[PDB]
Amino acid sequence: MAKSYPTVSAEYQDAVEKARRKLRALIAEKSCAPLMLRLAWHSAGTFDVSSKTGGPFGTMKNPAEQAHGANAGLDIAVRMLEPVKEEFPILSYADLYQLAGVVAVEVTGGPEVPFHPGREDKPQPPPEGRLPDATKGSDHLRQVFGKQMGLSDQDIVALSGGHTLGRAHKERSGFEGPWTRNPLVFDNSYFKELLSGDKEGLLQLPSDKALLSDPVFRPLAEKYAADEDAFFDDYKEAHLKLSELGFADA
Ligand code: HEM
Ligand SMILES: O=C1O[C@H]([C@@H](O)CO)C(O)=C1O
Ligand code: NA
Repeated sequence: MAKSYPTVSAEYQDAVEKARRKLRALIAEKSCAPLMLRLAWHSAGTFDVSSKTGGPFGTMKNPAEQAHGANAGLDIAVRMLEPVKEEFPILSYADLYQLAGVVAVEVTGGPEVPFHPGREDKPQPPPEGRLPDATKGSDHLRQVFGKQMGLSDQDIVALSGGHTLGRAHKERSGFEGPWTRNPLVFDNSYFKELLSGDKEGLLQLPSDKALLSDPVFRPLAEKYAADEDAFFDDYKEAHLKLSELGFADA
């Protein structure tokens, strides 16, 4: 669980701060914060703690990973971000993509996810099929987030709140529509729509519904719906862990 973060060079650090700034401008301009978060999440979410494979190590650069069914459309984000790597080539893709996720959350008014640089680009994309299945239930969530990634139940519910940004695209996952009425605003609305039941014009996956059906997940969703501050804190925490799965372990 413990971390021993590398001190990157002053050149590297400067590249990071300059990247963050370009990312803010880009993401706000193009209104692509949700897709950037999905990029960061899918880059990180392949981690498997038993084998020490996968995780946020730049492999989404490889068109092979971009070809996984779970990752349909991330090739747009990868292309979108390439001019940032071109201006700051010292940065690793792994850092670049995780930073873009952190910036995505910030630009939409979300909490400040700390960021520690130094991730190295690994050569080997992990095996496809580790990211969650939207049709499966609470026990699948714990398989992917817990047994694989190594995150907690609280993490599962908080991270699901990321669907407060963006929407499904038929051509990408086969689902359609947003979870909230403000897909460019990072807030706790996702839990409130969930707890409100299905309604016209808003998407809920079965993976979302599994939060209202489990004794641990449901109180957490209730708590996040009532108290955006506690949602922000727990999301900040989980997103930080997610972004550093397998990285700089002590
Ligand atoms: C149970 C876990 C999850 C499932 C089953 C799931 C599934 C999906 C699916 C099917 C889409 C549709 C993509 C499309 O068609 O455009 C989507 C989009 C998205 N996912 Fe999730 N996801 C999960 C967890 C997460 C997490 C942990 C995050 C970030 C913290 C996240 C952030 C997003 C975002 C921001 C989008 C919107 C992308 C856009 O608007 O272009 N998801 N997700
Ligand atoms: O989040 C997203 O941003 C882009 C587009 O909407 C704006 O560039 C993409 O297609 C989304 O899913
Ligand atoms: Na929202």
